[PDB]
Amino acid sequence: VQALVVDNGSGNVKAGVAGDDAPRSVFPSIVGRPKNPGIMVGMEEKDAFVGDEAQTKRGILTLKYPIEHGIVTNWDDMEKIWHHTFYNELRAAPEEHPVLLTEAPLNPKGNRERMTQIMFESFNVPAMYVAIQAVLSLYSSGRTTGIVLDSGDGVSHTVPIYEGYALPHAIMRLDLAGRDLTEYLMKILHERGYGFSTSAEKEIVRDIKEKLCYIALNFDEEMKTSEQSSDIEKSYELPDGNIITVGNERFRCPEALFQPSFLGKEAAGIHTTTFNSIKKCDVDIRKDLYGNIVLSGGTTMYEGIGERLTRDITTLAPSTMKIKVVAPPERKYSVWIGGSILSSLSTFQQMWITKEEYDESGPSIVHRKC
Amino acid sequence: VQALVVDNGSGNVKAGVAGDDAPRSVFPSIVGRPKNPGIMVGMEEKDAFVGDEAQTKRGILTLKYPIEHGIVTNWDDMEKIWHHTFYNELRAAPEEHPVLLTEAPLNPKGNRERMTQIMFESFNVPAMYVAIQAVLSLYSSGRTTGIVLDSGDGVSHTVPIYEGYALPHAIMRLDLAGRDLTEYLMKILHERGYGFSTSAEKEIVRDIKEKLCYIALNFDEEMKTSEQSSDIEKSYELPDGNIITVGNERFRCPEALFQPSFLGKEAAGIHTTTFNSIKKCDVDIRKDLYGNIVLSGGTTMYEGIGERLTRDITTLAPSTMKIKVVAPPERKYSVWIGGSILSSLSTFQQMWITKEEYDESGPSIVHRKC
Amino acid sequence: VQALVVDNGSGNVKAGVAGDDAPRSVFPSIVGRPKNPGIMVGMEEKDAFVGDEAQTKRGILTLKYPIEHGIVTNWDDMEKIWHHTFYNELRAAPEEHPVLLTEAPLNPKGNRERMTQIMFESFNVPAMYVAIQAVLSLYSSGRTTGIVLDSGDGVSHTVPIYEGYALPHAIMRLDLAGRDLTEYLMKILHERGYGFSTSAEKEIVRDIKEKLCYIALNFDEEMKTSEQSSDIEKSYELPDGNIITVGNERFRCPEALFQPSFLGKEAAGIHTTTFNSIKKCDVDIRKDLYGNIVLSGGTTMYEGIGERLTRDITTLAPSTMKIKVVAPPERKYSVWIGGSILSSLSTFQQMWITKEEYDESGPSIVHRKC
Amino acid sequence: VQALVVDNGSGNVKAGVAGDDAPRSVFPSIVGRPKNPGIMVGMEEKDAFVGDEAQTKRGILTLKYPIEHGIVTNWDDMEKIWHHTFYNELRAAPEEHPVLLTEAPLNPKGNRERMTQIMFESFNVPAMYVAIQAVLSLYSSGRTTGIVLDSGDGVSHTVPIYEGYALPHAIMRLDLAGRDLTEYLMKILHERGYGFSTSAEKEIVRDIKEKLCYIALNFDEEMKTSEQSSDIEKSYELPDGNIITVGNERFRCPEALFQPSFLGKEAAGIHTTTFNSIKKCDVDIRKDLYGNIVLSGGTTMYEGIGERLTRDITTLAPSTMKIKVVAPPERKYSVWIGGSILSSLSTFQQMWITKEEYDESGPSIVHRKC
Amino acid sequence: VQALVVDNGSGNVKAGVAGDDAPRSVFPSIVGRPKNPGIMVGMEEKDAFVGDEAQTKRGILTLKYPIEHGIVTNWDDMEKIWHHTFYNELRAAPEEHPVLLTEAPLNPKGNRERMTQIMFESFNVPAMYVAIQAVLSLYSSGRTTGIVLDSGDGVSHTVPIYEGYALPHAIMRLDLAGRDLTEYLMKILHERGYGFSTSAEKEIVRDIKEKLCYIALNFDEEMKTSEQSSDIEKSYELPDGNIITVGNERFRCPEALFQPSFLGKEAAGIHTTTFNSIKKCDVDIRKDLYGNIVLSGGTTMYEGIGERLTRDITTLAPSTMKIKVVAPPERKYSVWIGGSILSSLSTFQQMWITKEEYDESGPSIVHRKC
Ligand SMILES: C/C1=C\[C@H](C)C[C@H](C)OC(=O)C[C@H](c2ccc(O)cc2)NC(=O)[C@@H](Cc2c(Br)[nH]c3ccccc23)N(C)C(=O)[C@H](C)NC(=O)[C@@H](C)C1
Ligand SMILES: Nc1ncnc2c1ncn2[C@@H]1O[C@H](COP(=O)(O)OP(=O)(O)O)[C@@H](O)[C@H]1O
Ligand SMILES: Nc1ncnc2c1ncn2[C@@H]1O[C@H](COP(=O)(O)OP(=O)(O)O)[C@@H](O)[C@H]1O
Ligand SMILES: Nc1ncnc2c1ncn2[C@@H]1O[C@H](COP(=O)(O)OP(=O)(O)O)[C@@H](O)[C@H]1O
Ligand SMILES: Nc1ncnc2c1ncn2[C@@H]1O[C@H](COP(=O)(O)OP(=O)(O)O)[C@@H](O)[C@H]1O
Ligand SMILES: Nc1ncnc2c1ncn2[C@@H]1O[C@H](COP(=O)(O)OP(=O)(O)O)[C@@H](O)[C@H]1O
Ligand SMILES: [Mg+2]
Ligand SMILES: [Mg+2]
Ligand SMILES: [Mg+2]
Ligand SMILES: [Mg+2]
Ligand SMILES: [Mg+2]
Repeated sequence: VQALVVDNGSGNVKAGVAGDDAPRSVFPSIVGRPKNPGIMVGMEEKDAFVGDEAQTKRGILTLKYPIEHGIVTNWDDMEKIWHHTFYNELRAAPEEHPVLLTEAPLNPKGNRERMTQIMFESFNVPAMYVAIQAVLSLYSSGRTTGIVLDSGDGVSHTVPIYEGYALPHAIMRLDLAGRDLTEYLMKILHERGYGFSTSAEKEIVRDIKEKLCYIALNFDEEMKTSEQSSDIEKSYELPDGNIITVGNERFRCPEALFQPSFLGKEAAGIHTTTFNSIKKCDVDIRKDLYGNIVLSGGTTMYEGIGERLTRDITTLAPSTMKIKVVAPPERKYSVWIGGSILSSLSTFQQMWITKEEYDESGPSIVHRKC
Repeated sequence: VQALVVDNGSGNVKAGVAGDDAPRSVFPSIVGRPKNPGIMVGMEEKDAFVGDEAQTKRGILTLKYPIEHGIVTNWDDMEKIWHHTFYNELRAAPEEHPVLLTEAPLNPKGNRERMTQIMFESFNVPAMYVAIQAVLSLYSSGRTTGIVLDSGDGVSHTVPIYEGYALPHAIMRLDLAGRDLTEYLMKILHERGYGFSTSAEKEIVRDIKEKLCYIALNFDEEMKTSEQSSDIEKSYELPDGNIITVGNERFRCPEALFQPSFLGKEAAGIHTTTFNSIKKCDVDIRKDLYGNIVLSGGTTMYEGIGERLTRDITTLAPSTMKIKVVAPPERKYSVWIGGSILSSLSTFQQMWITKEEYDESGPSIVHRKC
Repeated sequence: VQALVVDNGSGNVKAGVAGDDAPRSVFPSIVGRPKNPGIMVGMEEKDAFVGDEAQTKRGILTLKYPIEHGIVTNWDDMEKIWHHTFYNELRAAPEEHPVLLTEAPLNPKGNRERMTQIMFESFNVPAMYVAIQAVLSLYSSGRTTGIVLDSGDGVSHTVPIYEGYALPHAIMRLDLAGRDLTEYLMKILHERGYGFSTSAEKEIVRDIKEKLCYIALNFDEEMKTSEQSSDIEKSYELPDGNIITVGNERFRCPEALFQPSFLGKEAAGIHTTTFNSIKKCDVDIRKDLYGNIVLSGGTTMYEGIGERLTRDITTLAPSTMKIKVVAPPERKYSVWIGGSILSSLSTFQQMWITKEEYDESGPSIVHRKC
Repeated sequence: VQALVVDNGSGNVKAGVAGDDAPRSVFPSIVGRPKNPGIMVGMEEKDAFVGDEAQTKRGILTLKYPIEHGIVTNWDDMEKIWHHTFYNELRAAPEEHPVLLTEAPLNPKGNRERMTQIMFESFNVPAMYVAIQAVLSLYSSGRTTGIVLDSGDGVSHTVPIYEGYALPHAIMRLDLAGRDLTEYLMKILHERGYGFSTSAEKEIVRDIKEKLCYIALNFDEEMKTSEQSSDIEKSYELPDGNIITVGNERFRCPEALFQPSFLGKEAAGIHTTTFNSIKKCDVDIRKDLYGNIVLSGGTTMYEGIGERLTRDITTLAPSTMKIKVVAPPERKYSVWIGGSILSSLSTFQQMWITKEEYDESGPSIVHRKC
Repeated sequence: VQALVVDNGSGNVKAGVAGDDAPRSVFPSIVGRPKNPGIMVGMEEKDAFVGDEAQTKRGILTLKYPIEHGIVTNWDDMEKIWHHTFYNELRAAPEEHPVLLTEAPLNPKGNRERMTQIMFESFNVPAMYVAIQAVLSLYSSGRTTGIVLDSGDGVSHTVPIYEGYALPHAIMRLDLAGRDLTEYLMKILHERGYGFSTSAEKEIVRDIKEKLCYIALNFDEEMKTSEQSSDIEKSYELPDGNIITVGNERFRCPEALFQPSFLGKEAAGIHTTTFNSIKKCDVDIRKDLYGNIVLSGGTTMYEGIGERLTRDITTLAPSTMKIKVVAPPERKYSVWIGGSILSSLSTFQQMWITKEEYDESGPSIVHRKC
């Protein structure tokens, strides 16, 4: 009767037991291995730190994110992360509860198969189910129709849905996300004379990004508006104590989402992946889709994304239709909350993958029940 | 179960058995050889005096320190010194106890290899271990994080550490120490008309240094404040009975630490070796390092070093951070006490270099277990 | 019709007028200030020596490199250096010729802006242009496609190019260079009992590095091959006349390039910055890039770098492709020669920044024409 | 336009007006006071004889050298000596000319301050300047680089210089000089049955020293070579008319310079003060220093010092370097001649201490202009 | 097992066999030759009288002291004296016992060499050794540290020693002694109308000196205190029976020791030879030396020497130190007693010069074993 909800992002792990309004444990997904040798006798090594503990001391550690673009690169690392979750933070047993793992649309079969296989074989779990992040956000928004476009560090989905039915041919993933905007925010931040070559320093960047970055209404405008610089430059204060001052970098760093040309990729921006994901949907549901666009996931937390996205689509799609982007407060957790509502539904209880069914049917069954 | 702790300095040897709060035998490391021929029949020659005995009669002897800048120049002399330690003062056997020898960071391999080799082959010892002085002081300070900057007659280390892990690339040694401040205090003391050309006389100087020397808050200030001389000149009274009076020499002798330009070396002073040793450490631990700086070793006993060092770093490093130099009472022994705490730890017992392991693995193994 | 080519390195300044096959003046970039006071009456002070003159007498001087990691730390010093170039060595006037200054990729805007500003305002120059070092080396190699990875004392670039087009997102700079391998060669050389604390002595080291250092094929092999030491130890003879003998230090000093772990930085080595700089390039040009890798800059002069780099990439990248590192003879000047060929091209004459255009458009225009 | 050069030695005063190739007046610095009462009526008392006059009649007088180890013991005596110089021998006025006084390195401030003070206040002089003897010898040698090691009766300097710059930390003074070799030549001469208890007799000794003393190539050799005595014993003929014969005393008297052990002092000999004064100089200038060693001052006039010093250093310093000791003819005056060349230089005229500047700035200014 | 101790003074010969507390034979060293011809038939001529016998009849004899200032002037005479010792008074054989001869510091080699040579060749002795008088007195005083300043008729030594080690450079001999105070006491005694031109009469003087002479506390005082003469004039009664009365001569005769100016020599007095002999000793032992000064030898027997010497040194040396002159009772024999204690020591037996070693090694060996 208690469903255990773990949504594995890239660069966050949000885990809380079902029925709560906000997740218990929110900690970045990081596996630190101390680079230099330990000296002081009596210290507890704990060879590989994990999660928040390992982001409290980042000066000693070489951090490796195990998830890059929503696809596990290194399993040992992830497995260790989950272990940290269930034991050190959720404080729930593996064998007692069913758990809900979350996954990205169009994600290689390898992640499903090997993900569950690692859940049943190494951990022991009674039942399991892995749902597309996008759709889960839609439960949270509590409405039955709309595009759900989320962007987490790894991946950015656009999954349209019409009145409860999902469109498998419309789904569209772009790879511009939080970690490409940080790994970009360095290439730009060099311009000012600052420079960050190291992992720990990359996370310092990520903080800069979260605090000081906004998205311009019209970028061509603001690039001119910054010639005369008054309140645009905000002073960020490092863990060091040195005082940085970031210029244009504030609004040209997050803009990479709308123009990927900057990052160098040939993909289309967010506005043309939303709009395009619609244009693949039949001409009859476009009304509802244009109406219900729901932002989700962290990367869209930037101040003023709603306005820019709306105006931009409106420019793209015919003027007759009203475009409304619903940007709910506390959307950073939308995927998780959707995990709660979903896992708490009385009819949903039929769909869990069962310890038995896995045992007899092999790990490949995951593909059939998703 | 009794660990024997010998910390070999340059110009002191502090030896006491583990578990004591202060070392049993503290005597300068000196090998006197009487220069003139002995006459009185029945006198006991004991050709080469050692330690305190040889500093009670310094008029007959030509003293030779066997350690110059923490690196053994002449082995026979040192070997003789240790011999004096274990037999005439510690009163412990060599073969009964394990002994802990202490060494300077970035110290030529020769001193490790040949040091142990002389411990196992000529003396017979069951087990042995040689630890960096800096880190040992940090156990004594009982805190797990901070810069430990010591200066003994030979050498001055800055070894930062963060939460039990040591940073091998940060370590920084400067060669300004007690013996360069005495050998300088002569070049200055000549200015007053006094002059000391001889070894014995050099030690007289060292006494002058210990008693009458303080470190100015702001040197440029005091050089002016001494134009009108009231209480600055203190009268020191020699073994001779003649009465010296030392002028500015009091505060411009120990200042050489902060400005090496005076001694002539091109190295940076103490404040820029501390601050620089930090700047090589990652931007994430700087908080803790700036906070926990621990003075250690004799040469920092000068009255008022804390204030000057703090203000000086604070001037160097960004003003936002609080700098606190912990100058514990009885820091002259910090390295030794750290020898006690360390050697008394239950987990440490695994690390000793074993008579066997040396016998089979050759003397080179020292480098692997330090 | 005569273009004046000055490529500002860190620790060298290579200046020669266009059309020559090798640069006229090659002298280290050093600003000496004599530390002690001058005595002999009638001597010509010339307060701050510069370049080769100041490396003929390094015993009196405290040397300060004005360029650290390709980014001017202290302008007065550099300005003085150039002055020394144009007047005392190139023997060309500033106002007569256009000059070509060279710069490092991803280099803070400050160096461009202030560099030209100092060229037009203090010196007077008719026209000016500042090109990325990497690309300039590629003209010299006379081929239109390849990675150009150079390492000068300050910086090491990897700038890929495909058939005349440059990839701005692929560029990758690492900070391991000649001066980190010298400043490291001390930390290691201490191990043998030698030690160099002073600037002048650092340059002595740099000589040791240039003459006696080679790069191992497989390092793990040679670390074993040195247990039995025959021809590995080479005897270097100081300006003093004392005879040093360097051990392993020969091949473990330059290896820091391939493993930065030694220096302590968390960056990837040279092989993974080359290989990684490729992996950011589209899958279609990889053929040409893997084929045409061009070593450049001084730091790669080490005997046997070609073999190690090739085998190492080959291990990294799929075996099907042939990797060929072109290591042209006289690659130390590749950047300069590229300065000659480039500045001598008939179409290039359109791109110079003009005295006028600077006067009206402010110093910021540099960013637009590079 | 005529500079007056007085170099105050211990046991000589060499005074001549600038521009001459050799000094006008050379007379020993001695203040005789007739011990017994005068009888013959009409004799001119002139209570205290001075200089050569007082060494023509030494039987009546008790001689007191006012300079002992280059530091004025008794001022009245010296003041009287100078007076004798300017009036009775130089025949120049005090008030007409600027005068150049000479002083020993590391000499107590008292001698500078009180020396000038006695020059401006009691004598009246327009301008004055006091230069280190060592450096002045170096002008005379006309070369810009080398160790200048002089030994006058009082003091023996080693002052290295590199290409016009002086090294203040290298300077090294030893106290073995002409007067310790005479006061020693008595302790040895007693061995033969001769003995000299009185001042006048001490000067007789000094003559013996000057005429009959040479320095052995290898002392241990000659101590054996004197067992069979042929030409080693030379017969000296006193003012008395009695005929002395001096044995080994010839070469073991001046050897005290190379071994101070004989005199009893703990200082190092001349060879280790030269060689050591080098070893304190940076490793870059050692070439030039080893090359240019310049003997100077009287005490080095001994026949065959060049050979012994050279071979001895060569034994000390690495064999690769050529050691050359330049022992110019007429080196007894080197300090003076250097006084001439220096005082005659057109740029030097700026440095004189001025009657005015002294009047306003107090006598302490001497320390600032030296 | 019986050591024969002969201490040859100038004007005494103190000979007694080892182990006695006071010497057996004490007789003046005099060789009388009767001047006039003998007449009475049957008288025993014994051409040259010696010692006490020759001082019982001094009217017939012309006395010649063979020792003048501790250096044998005439050998035949001395040889005869010893002969008188061993046969007529010690009553010991030459060949049976080893003998200890005593000598003055800084004494011409001639006296050592020829002294032993006369002991082994003419007399036959099994073993021999010749020790410095000063040091021997120090055994007698039974303390291991102090200045030993003795004055016998010939010579006055100051030989400092520190804790068993002797300082060869400190030794200092002055020639003011008993025989210069007698030969002076005549020049003064003439003043009163008495006069002694002849040898025998000189010895009468010496008696006057011994009995009636004291040393003033402050001489300038007493020269005034004698204007009113009460108890100062003491009446001495000659062998003649005539009654002398000596005036000031009492205290101005022995004062010549403290002021040699009177005798005419240029040497310093006793107080400045003690104090100066200290000042040549290192600044570290001065404490002990100032403390332990030991008077010795006859000439210091004068009533009240202790007080004057102490106050006088105290005036010379810094007031902080306590000066104590130990003037042991029966110090006239101190040198001899020291001969007993020394010769009776069990370890001393190794040092004797052996009949053999002399036979093979020639007489020169004496110099090596002293
Ligand atoms: C406390 C001491 C001494 C005294 C009791 C202290 C008092 C205070 O000195 C004086 O006032 C005397 C005078 C002096 C002369 C002039 C003057 O304006 C001030 C002082 N100074 C001298 O004669 C120098 C001579 C000297 C020799 Br050689 N080479 C040297 C090298 C450099 C400097 C000087 C010298 N001098 C006394 C010595 O070195 C002796 C060997 N010093 C000592 O070992 C100890 C006992 C130190
Ligand atoms: N308050 C914020 N403002 C701006 N960006 C943010 C903020 N919080 C997080 N981010 C960005 O979003 C990322 C977190 O996304 P997340 O919700 O974890 O996606 P996922 O759950 O799919 O990993 C962070 O790494 C950061 O780049
Ligand atoms: N009380 C004091 N005041 C000032 N300086 C001191 C004092 N005690 C010792 N020193 C200086 O410190 C030195 C002792 O340093 P030490 O603790 O022995 O270092 P190490 O143990 O590394 O040799 C002495 O030689 C002296 O120069
Ligand atoms: N012959 C050589 N062998 C090995 N290393 C060399 C050699 N010559 C130069 N170097 C290294 O390369 C550096 C010179 O690089 P340089 O070509 O000046 O780069 P930049 O022009 O970017 O400064 C030197 O400082 C030295 O460290
Ligand atoms: N011809 C000579 N041979 C040997 N020694 C000499 C000779 N002439 C002088 N001396 C020694 O050198 C001393 C003179 O040194 P001097 O040049 O006066 O030095 P300073 O000028 O510093 O006093 C003399 O006292 C004597 O001891
Ligand atoms: N009682 C005395 N009072 C004063 N002076 C004395 C006394 N006895 C001896 N002397 C002096 O001391 C001398 C004896 O000295 P002595 O002890 O023989 O010295 P040494 O043994 O070296 O010859 C005598 O010649 C005399 O001048
Ligand atoms: Mg997400
Ligand atoms: Mg220490
Ligand atoms: Mg370059
Ligand atoms: Mg001289
Ligand atoms: Mg005697």
